[PDB]
Amino acid sequence: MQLKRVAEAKLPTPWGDFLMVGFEELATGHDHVALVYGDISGHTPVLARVHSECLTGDALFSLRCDCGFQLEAALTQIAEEGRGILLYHRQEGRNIGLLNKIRAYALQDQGYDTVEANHQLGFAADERDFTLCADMFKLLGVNEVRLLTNNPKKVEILTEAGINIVERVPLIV
Amino acid sequence: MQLKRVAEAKLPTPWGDFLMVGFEELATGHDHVALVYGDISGHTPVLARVHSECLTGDALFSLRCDCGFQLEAALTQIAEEGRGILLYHRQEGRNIGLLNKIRAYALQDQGYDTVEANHQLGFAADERDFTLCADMFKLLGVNEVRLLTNNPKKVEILTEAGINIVERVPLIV
Ligand SMILES: [Zn+2]
Ligand SMILES: [Zn+2]
Repeated sequence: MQLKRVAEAKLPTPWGDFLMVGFEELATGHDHVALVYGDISGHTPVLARVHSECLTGDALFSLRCDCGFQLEAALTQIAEEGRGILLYHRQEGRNIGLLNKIRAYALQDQGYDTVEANHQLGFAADERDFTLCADMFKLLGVNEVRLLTNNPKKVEILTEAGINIVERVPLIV
Repeated sequence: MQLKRVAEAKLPTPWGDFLMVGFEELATGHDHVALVYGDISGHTPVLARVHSECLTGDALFSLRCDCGFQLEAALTQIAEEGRGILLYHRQEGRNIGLLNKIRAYALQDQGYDTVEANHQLGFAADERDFTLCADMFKLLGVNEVRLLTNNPKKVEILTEAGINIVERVPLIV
């Protein structure tokens, strides 16, 4: 357990009110957030999206990735379902950080691909720790998860990270 | 000088390409970003917007503030001008942090106003350090600034922080 649940408040959006729950990394004070729509109590598996933060795509209208597009799509789909969770996993640039992400982007501007750029900068293709997501689900009292994603490989990755995924729900985009 | 300029890369948006410049706080490694549109060289004052980060408004579609609305409006206006800068000042919740911002929001959900909530949590109404913005402008070779804002008080605040503002340009919203 790398996190603690510290506060919650209302987050009104165009799709309705989500309960915003803030989590804190015990060792660093770094934050993560979960947006909970409706009543997620009960034994029924809970619909959920794991969204890793991308400042450029999520906030700065970047056209070089689909993160912002996916964020809106997931929130919309969860609200439509009427019950669900979106985890905002704050590990920018597959966990290499924003500044290194800009360095990687500069190399990509020169013809390098994301894997090549990261390698030249001294990082693996993906350095994210998804067990932080398992922590958030556990702290929210969630067991079985219906994971929103169009990539079966992501189901494998998250299951390995300790998330009990019982179904893959295509992300409507 | 609290910052150093460390990397830059292209940020394509619906309004055209911005040059994204990443800055690093020398003492913490924390990042800030500047989005530069067009050619800002020359003696002419440069149009600029200082936008303090708001995760909820900028990325999570929050309806409880206008930050996301203002972010889009400023980027649009700068691109229309053809030359300009948007500083993305990363001091969430007037510099009290996201987790404390959620705590403040919880008190606001109970009837407290932002100033009362912050005070109860042990913070002033606004703890931001805008000299970080002056640092970014200096590192970008910018002297005179035409500040995008509808609040004359903000011009006073930023001028006190060391930014040479020669004109206030209403933010078209
Ligand atoms: Zn992205
Ligand atoms: Zn805001």
